[PDB]
Amino acid sequence: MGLLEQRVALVTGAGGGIGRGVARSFGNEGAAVIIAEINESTGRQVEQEIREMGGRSLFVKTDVTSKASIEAAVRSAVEQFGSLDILVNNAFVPTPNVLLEEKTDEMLEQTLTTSLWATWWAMRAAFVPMRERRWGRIVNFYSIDTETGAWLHGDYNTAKAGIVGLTRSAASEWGRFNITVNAIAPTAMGATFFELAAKNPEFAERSAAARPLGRSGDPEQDIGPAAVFFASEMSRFVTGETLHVDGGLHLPGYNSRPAGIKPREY
Amino acid sequence: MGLLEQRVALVTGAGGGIGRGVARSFGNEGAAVIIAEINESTGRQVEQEIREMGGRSLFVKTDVTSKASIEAAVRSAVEQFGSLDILVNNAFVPTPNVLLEEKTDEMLEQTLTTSLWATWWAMRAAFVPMRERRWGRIVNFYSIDTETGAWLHGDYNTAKAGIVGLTRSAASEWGRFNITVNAIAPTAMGATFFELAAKNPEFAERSAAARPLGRSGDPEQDIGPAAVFFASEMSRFVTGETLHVDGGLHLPGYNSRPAGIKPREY
Amino acid sequence: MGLLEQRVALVTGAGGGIGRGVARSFGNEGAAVIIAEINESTGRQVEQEIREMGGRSLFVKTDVTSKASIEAAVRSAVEQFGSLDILVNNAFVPTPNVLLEEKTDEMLEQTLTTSLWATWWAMRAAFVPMRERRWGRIVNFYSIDTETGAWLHGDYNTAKAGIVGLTRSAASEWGRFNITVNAIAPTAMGATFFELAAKNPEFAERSAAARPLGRSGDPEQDIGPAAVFFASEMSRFVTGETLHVDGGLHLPGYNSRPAGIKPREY
Amino acid sequence: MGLLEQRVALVTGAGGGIGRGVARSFGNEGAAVIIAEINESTGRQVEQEIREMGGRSLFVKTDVTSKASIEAAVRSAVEQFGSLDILVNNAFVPTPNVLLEEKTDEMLEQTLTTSLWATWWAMRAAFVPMRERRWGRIVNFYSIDTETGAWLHGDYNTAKAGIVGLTRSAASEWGRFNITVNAIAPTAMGATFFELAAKNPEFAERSAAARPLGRSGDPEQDIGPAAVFFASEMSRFVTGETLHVDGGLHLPGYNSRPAGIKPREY
Ligand SMILES: NC(=O)c1ccc[n+]([C@@H]2O[C@H](COP(=O)([O-])OP(=O)(O)OC[C@H]3O[C@@H](n4cnc5c(N)ncnc54)[C@H](O)[C@@H]3O)[C@@H](O)[C@H]2O)c1
Ligand SMILES: NC(=O)c1ccc[n+]([C@@H]2O[C@H](COP(=O)([O-])OP(=O)(O)OC[C@H]3O[C@@H](n4cnc5c(N)ncnc54)[C@H](O)[C@@H]3O)[C@@H](O)[C@H]2O)c1
Ligand SMILES: NC(=O)c1ccc[n+]([C@@H]2O[C@H](COP(=O)([O-])OP(=O)(O)OC[C@H]3O[C@@H](n4cnc5c(N)ncnc54)[C@H](O)[C@@H]3O)[C@@H](O)[C@H]2O)c1
Ligand SMILES: NC(=O)c1ccc[n+]([C@@H]2O[C@H](COP(=O)([O-])OP(=O)(O)OC[C@H]3O[C@@H](n4cnc5c(N)ncnc54)[C@H](O)[C@@H]3O)[C@@H](O)[C@H]2O)c1
Ligand SMILES: [Cl-]
Ligand SMILES: [Cl-]
Ligand SMILES: [Cl-]
Ligand SMILES: [Cl-]
Repeated sequence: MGLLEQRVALVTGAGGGIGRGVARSFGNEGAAVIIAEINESTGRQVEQEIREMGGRSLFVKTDVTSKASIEAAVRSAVEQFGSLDILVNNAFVPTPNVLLEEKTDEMLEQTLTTSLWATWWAMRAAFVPMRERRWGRIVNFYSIDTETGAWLHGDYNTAKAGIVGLTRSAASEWGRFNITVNAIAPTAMGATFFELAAKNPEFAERSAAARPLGRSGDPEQDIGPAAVFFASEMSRFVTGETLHVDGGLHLPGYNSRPAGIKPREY
Repeated sequence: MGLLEQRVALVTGAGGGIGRGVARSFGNEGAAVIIAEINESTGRQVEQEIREMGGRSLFVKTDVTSKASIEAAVRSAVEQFGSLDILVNNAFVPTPNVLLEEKTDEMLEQTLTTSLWATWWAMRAAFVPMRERRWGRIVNFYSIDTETGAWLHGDYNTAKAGIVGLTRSAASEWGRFNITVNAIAPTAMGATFFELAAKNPEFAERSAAARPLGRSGDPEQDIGPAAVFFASEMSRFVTGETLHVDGGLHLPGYNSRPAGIKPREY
Repeated sequence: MGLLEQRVALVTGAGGGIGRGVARSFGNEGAAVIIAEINESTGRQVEQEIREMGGRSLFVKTDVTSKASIEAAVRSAVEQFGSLDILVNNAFVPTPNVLLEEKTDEMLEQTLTTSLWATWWAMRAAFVPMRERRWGRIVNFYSIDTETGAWLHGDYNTAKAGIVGLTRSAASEWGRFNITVNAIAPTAMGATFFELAAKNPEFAERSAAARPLGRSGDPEQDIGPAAVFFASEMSRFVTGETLHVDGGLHLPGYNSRPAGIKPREY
Repeated sequence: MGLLEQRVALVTGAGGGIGRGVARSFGNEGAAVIIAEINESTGRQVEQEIREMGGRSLFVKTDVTSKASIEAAVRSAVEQFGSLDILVNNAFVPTPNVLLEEKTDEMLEQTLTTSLWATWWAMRAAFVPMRERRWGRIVNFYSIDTETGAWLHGDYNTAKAGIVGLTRSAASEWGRFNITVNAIAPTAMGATFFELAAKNPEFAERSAAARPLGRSGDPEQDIGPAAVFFASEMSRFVTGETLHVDGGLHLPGYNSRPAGIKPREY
């Protein structure tokens, strides 16, 4: 049997990258998948892809910077498929890669909204049907950058670290309802990867060689199954955890100092 | 020879609790201490305490929810004493201790403002004189609650987790200017401690027994010297770290489930 | 399809407890399971249980305190079933629960042998067939006690912490052969649990209530699937990780100070 | 007033490298320093340097692979200076830098003896006078390699990870006597550094540039003061902690794959 049969999942930002890989992976395991995506073109594409592969899916245009929009997508999951068993908080909006003192307050506010507030709003909305059914899986996304303090990502590192604190808090409190809450730090060939690869011909080589498994991540084949684990009965005794799904990159780390910045100015 | 001679420090929320203990410890090590405190009465009391003990201090009324007020306090430090070598981000405002699904968006916004934004604004303001002088020490405060996901503190846990991500980011980037950035997770007999002790006669004894060193922390004698370490040349090769200053409490943890909550409702 | 079809697993100490639960889980996912167990009676029992459920299994008497016995068990897996794709280092022997200064050198030697050396020897023996096929999954077991410094377990805590260092080293180096290496910190109802439950009639209910999910772990249903994840293609991009499979216990921790010990003696 | 006045410290392997830097730092803070070192020439050199600088010192020929030799040095500290308040377990013996599958059992046994057993024996011997006086500081040394799984160091990574488990165990239990136990992960220009620098002309510059503070560590000026912190009243409320003293290297990590090893062979 598929690992997610008779379950309903909502994946934010599922039109592309890791969210698309997770949504397709979920569809192949029997889940009804809500594609909660702001891009109507790519959201409907993934909806149709899951259906063509024999799965159940529904695109709901969703802007995770709006609490009302998130609540409406959660209501659609429950109304159209009968439950919302699985929540994946994946959507991401980049800010310019600039040094910390060059980041603006507007960048930090935008990143807090699209990462942290989006996760807060979706978790609290999904909590209601999960609590009623005494079964839930919440899969949040953070980043290895929160642990390395990666250069140029100061606002992102701050918001995604906040997501870890929220993950642990909900895991602690909501386990009494058989709702588990965990966070994945993935790396994969998503939109950022292809942007970096287009600008630097040696980027992909160095990125693959940077990690113990010596290769870059595929969203569906490499990240998908880890989300399935955390969305299924297989992780029924796991809550409050962080897991790196990154080819082992978390072991060596990576030095992200930009080329034009001297290591020592004192 | 005091460990902070000829250095200037700004401590937010230094009118009481841990901030007061840190400020007094800094004064005894020869630093000029700006008491960046919103409560005029307690802020002036600590300024005078440091002076009466032979140190240098200046109370500067500061509201860390206002970027302009923080920036004005940083200018006051440089104008009055010639530099701002050391920044301690300590100020705290509580929200109601309620279950995560009962926290309001307003509570999370307030906690993000008083903890995370306050730290962000003060770090970037203090960065300007620190960069120019190629010497800086930033000491942020987070909490063991971010690691246990402590019940009833979901907003606090989220914001203080963000502080850790911000600490690592600035440590990574600003080391090129000999600015170090570290975070302390303290426990001590502050305002929260005495409130809890007043409602529960056995609280203080159980709190001391909960940890390996078997006693409760004194702000000035137990937290103060850890702050002095991270504000001095002793920590000149330490950056991006988290240190628990808690009698060892981080080892056993603590179970924070409220008495009236059934551990299993499924 | 079963998640481990056409794969061969060797589980040390699989005659009882978590090892038995993992071996039965593996058999139900299509793996041929070598029961590498020192107790012939329980080892054969588990072999026969897996066969009666429609799986493939072979009991091989193995003493993990002997390098030659481990090497022979690895040869038995390859000779009988054609490969050795999955290694689970689970076997355990207790030492007396005594204060750290009362542990003997002999106790530390014994625990280093049964935990650390057993894992070292088995990993290096299994490496040969895994490298040959460029596919391997190694699952090591450590303990939350290594992170809390649990009282009375000082030798165990030391050896199991060593396991984490060895896990990360092999993950770092052997990823180039598509061998992944991860460690689980489980809690479940094994031999120790039932010993404690027999000596204390309220132990089970207190142990279940100590964690966010509010229930004790079943070896097969709660730990089994986490081992399956780390033994399968689902974890193909995960290596060098530690995962707590414990109902969330790692969040609150637990205070293990014995009842008769005064918390403060100074 | 020195931070270690009227205290007595025993530093293993204090004839050179970090041990020598810590011993000299301790002497300048007023401690009587026992140089527990196997090299008579360098041990006596460091003894004379501390005495020439106005400090108190005694070289005791000590081989940390021998429990009796460790016990004799502890007895000499108590007899000759009246106490043994501070223990620093620093000694190190290298094994060949070879791939994990090429390490021998003899190498793991040797590293377990010189790192782990030496620490176990010295901790339990120093415990006796520390407990009697209800005051103790134990400073153990582990390594960032335990966290990155650094290539070619598999035996060292395993033993030093064990040190962390032992550190947490003793912190948990021995705090009741006001004995704290902490572990530092340092990097500095010790014997290994100068060997690497001599074999590669660009090693030192690249090693300095690999970390946020952009410079390599000096044993006395950079590591010494962190050991003083953990050996003094300043850390009286800190126990069971790990602290990186490495210029921030723990943030980016480092990729230790050897030049001639393929990142991917599958
Ligand atoms: N790709 C990596 O290597 C990597 C590394 C670390 C962390 N992550 C994290 O994994 C998750 C996915 O990363 P990715 O690389 O696949 O991203 P991506 O850029 O490839 O896709 C992001 C998706 O989110 C959609 N989206 C943007 N704004 C939205 C909004 N308001 N509302 C709803 N949807 C919106 C986008 O249209 C897009 O489909 C993110 O949380 C990311 O931070 C990824
Ligand atoms: N005391 C503990 O056990 C403990 C535990 C974990 C974390 N912490 C953290 O340590 C730090 C201090 O804790 P505490 O218990 O001593 O707090 P406290 O409540 O005793 O003191 C807080 C100080 O902050 C001042 N303040 C409040 N709002 C302010 C504002 N806008 N602007 C300027 N000043 C303001 C207050 O007037 C007060 O003087 C906090 O960051 C706290 O989160 C403390
Ligand atoms: N059960 C828990 O809560 C828990 C908690 C933390 C860690 N662990 C770890 O999980 C693993 C299993 O724990 P468990 O509680 O199921 O143990 P258990 O005591 O129930 O089973 C141990 C098995 O190991 C076998 N064995 C003993 N010595 C052996 C030897 N030389 N050679 C081969 N087999 C031998 C035993 O005969 C037995 O079948 C262990 O590594 C343990 O340290 C368990
Ligand atoms: N230097 C670094 O960058 C670094 C990095 C990570 C960890 N460490 C750790 O810090 C500590 C010191 O490192 P280092 O580079 O200064 O080492 P080092 O090689 O420079 O000095 C080692 C000292 O130990 C002495 N010694 C060797 N065997 C001994 C024995 N049986 N008994 C007593 N003394 C003995 C040596 O004679 C020497 O004086 C070690 O524990 C090391 O693992 C250092
Ligand atoms: Cl990748
Ligand atoms: Cl306290
Ligand atoms: Cl359990
Ligand atoms: Cl260095």
